[PDB]
Amino acid sequence: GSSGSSGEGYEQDFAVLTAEITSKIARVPRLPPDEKKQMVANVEKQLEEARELLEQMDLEVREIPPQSRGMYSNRMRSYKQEMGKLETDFKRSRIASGPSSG
Repeated sequence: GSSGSSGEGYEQDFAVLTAEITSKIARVPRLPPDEKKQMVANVEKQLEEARELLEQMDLEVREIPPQSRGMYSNRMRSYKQEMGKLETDFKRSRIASGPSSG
């Protein structure tokens, strides 16, 4: 026998997600109608998947002490900002019907 798994962390994951997402979001307007359709959906998942994070992270940072909360807070604000934006830039990318200059 030889199996197991134990890895903690949220920001990291999320960060990766948001990133991987943002990128894909920037690719949405640069993807075909064959990969876009799915992509526009693939982001919908990675998004919601990160949505819960902000919830868990916030639902956690709460219990966190004022001696550790450090950074987490300054970040919490950042994430949210981005996250919410991701929900926008995402739709502002799938609304691209080609090159769409401007």
